[PDB]
Amino acid sequence: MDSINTRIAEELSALPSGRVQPQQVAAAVALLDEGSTVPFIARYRKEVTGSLDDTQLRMLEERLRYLRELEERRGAILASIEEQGKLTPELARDIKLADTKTRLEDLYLPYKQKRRTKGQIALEAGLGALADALFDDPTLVPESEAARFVDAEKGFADVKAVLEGAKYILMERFAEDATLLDKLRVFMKNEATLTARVVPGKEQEGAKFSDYFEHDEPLKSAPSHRALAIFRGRNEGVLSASLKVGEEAPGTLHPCEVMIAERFGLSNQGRAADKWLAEVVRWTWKVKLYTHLETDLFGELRDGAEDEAISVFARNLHDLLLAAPAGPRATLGLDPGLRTGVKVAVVDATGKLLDTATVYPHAPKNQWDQTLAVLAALCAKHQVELIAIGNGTASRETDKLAGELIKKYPGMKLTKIMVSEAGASVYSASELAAKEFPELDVSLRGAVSIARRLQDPLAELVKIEPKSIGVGQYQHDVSQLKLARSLDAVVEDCVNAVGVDVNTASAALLARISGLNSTLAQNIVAHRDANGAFRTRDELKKVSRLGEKTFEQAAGFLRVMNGDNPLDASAVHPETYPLVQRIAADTERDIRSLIGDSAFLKRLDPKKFTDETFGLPTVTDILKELDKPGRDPRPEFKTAEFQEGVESLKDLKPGMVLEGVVTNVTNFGAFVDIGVHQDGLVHISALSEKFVKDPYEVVKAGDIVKVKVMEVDIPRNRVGLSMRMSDTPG
Repeated sequence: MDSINTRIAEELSALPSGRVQPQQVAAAVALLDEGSTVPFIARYRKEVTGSLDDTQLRMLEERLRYLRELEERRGAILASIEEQGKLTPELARDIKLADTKTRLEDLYLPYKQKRRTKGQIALEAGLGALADALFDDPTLVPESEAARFVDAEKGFADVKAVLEGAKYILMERFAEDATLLDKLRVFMKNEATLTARVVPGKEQEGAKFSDYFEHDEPLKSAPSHRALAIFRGRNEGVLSASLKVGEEAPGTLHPCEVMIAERFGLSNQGRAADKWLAEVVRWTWKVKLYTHLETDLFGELRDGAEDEAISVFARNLHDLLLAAPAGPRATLGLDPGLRTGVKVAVVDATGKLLDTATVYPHAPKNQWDQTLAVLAALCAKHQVELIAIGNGTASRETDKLAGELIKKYPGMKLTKIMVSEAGASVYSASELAAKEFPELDVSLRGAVSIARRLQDPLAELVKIEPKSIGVGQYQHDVSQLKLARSLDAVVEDCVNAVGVDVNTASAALLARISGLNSTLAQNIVAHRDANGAFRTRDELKKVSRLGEKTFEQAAGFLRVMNGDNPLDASAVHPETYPLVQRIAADTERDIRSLIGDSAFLKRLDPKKFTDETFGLPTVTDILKELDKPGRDPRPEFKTAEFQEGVESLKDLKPGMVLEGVVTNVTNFGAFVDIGVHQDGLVHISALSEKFVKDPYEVVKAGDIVKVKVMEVDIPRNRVGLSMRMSDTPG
C-alpha cells in the first residue's frame, strides 16, 4: 500500500541515515511479508532495499505494524458510516487525511452506536425541538418553551425534567464534535498541568512515591521516569492524578468551557436562555469532555514514557549482549558469599566444567590462607588464566583474595575480572540450569554461569529471559508485552551480528538465529549428538524440518569452524558460493589461499564480479569476508587491562581503569597520581559527565578519583586521564 510506504519512508528519512524512498520500503516490506528476517534482509538483501540497515528495518517493522492497524480501523469506520447513509465526501475526505488513531476515533464519534443514553431517551420523547430551539435562540425562555414538552410518563412530567433532557441532548451533541475535541486536546496539551496528589489516609505506604504527594508539572514536559512513577499509583493506588488548567478558582469559567461556548457561539449576554446554556456548556465539560480528554492525554503520555523507557532498556541490553568476550580461556568462577561462603567453579577453554568447590575465606568462618591454596591448586591443576568474580555480596572481600592470589602466584599469570552477578542468579534457579548441572546443588550453578559469562557474555546471557538479564531500573512499570517484543529484537540483532558456531552452540543460542526457533534449535543439537559435527553448512539441510527457506534465513549466520569448506566459517551466504568460485577461478587461486591476503583482495575490481542478483554490496561484502571471515563485531578483549599494581609509565595501557588521588586541582583541570611517579592531567571538561564551570567545585585534592587512562605517552613521559563516560581515546 503506497500510503503506508510513503509514510514509513517519510518517518525513516528523519533518522540520521537520512532520506529513504518509498520504493525501498515497498521492497523491504515485500521481503518481510515473505517471512525474511531483519538480520537477513539487512545483511544479504542490500541491493533490493537500497541498503537499509537494522535500525531502519526495525523501525520499518514497527511502523508497518502500527500503520496497518490504523488502515484496518479506518476501513471499518468508513464501512460503518457508509452503512448508515452518512458518509459525506467531506467526511470521507477527513477520514482519508486522518493520521492518528485519535483523529480517526474522534471523527467516528457521531456514528459510534450506543442506545439508551439520557440524551437518546430525551430525543425519542421529542425533546430535540426544545434543544434546537433554545440553542438556535437564547432570547427564548426555557421554562416557557419547555412547558409544551411535558410528556406524561414518557419520562418527563415537569418543566425541570424536560430541560434536564434537553441539556443532555446538547451535551452529547457537543461532546462528539471532532473540531472541538481537537482544539481542546491540543490546548490541554500545551496548558494543562499534570497534578500529583497523595490519596486519603495520607498513607505512608506511598513512601516510594513520597516525591509525588504534592507535585505539579507541565503536561508537555513531563519526563518519562517521573510520569511512569506517578502512574504506579495504579490499581489500588496511593496517588491521584489529574490535569488542571490554571487555578482551582470557583466562579471563574474553565478556559475549555470558554472554548466550548465559543465553538458554538454561546456568549453569556444576560439573555433568557444564557444561564441554562452556560449550565449546558459546563455540564458538557465536567461530565463528558474532561474525562474523555484526560484519558487521551494520560494514555498518550503513558505510551511516550513507556516507549522511551523501553528504548533505554533495549540499549542497555544491547551493550550487555555485545560486551567483549574474554575468549576460549580456562577460567575460575567465584560467586562471593560471606553468608553461604564463596562458590568456586572451573571451566576449561571450552566452558566445560572441570571442578567445583565451596571455600570459606570470609568472616563467618575465616579461612583466608586455606582458600588461597585451594584456588591456586585449582588454577595450577586446570591451567586457569582468568578469574571471574561476581559483583554481589562480599565481592569487595572476594576481589582482595583474587588480587592477592595473582600476586602470590605470578607464575600462573592470572588476570582477575569483575562480572555482573545479576544474570547468574536467575540462571542458577532456572530449569535449564538443572538440565545442565543436575549433579550440582543450586548455589554452585551461579559460579559456573559467572565464569562462562566472562568467556562469552552473549553465549551465557542468552540462556535466560532477556528481561531478567536486568535491562533497567524499574522495568516492571512498562507494558510487558512491548518490553518483551523489544528485547527479543535486541537479542536477535546481537546473536546474528556475532553469528554462531553450530557445533558448540547451545539450543538457547541457536533459537535466536535468524529463521530458527526452539524446535529447530533442539533438532540441530540432537542431530549433532546423534551424528557428530556438521562438517559443512550444507549438512544442515539434513536436519529434520530445516527446510530450504529456513536454510536461506539461517545459513549465513550459522558458522562451521575448521570444516571441509573454508566459506562455512564466514558470513558468505551459501547462495553466493558459485560467485566466490568465479572469483577463485578468475584469480587462479584457492579460497584457502585468498583468505587473509588483504592487499590482493583489495586490488580486485568488484564490478568484474557483480550480476543481476548479486550486485556491488554483495560482492564488496564477500571480499571483506575473504579477508577476515566471520570477523567478530565486538570490541577486543585485552588482558593488558585489568592488571593492577602497575608502577611504570611503560606498563600503562591506553584504556585501563585506575584509582588515583588528586594531587592538585586548577582552573583548567585536575592532576592525578596513579602511582607511576608522574601526574596525569584530567582536563576541565573531562572532570564531569555533566558540564563543568568550575573544577574546584567538582574535585578536591586528596580525593580518590576512579580515573581511566586515555592517551599515554612514553617519550614525553605523560599519561592522559579522562575520568569520564565517553571513553573515546585518540
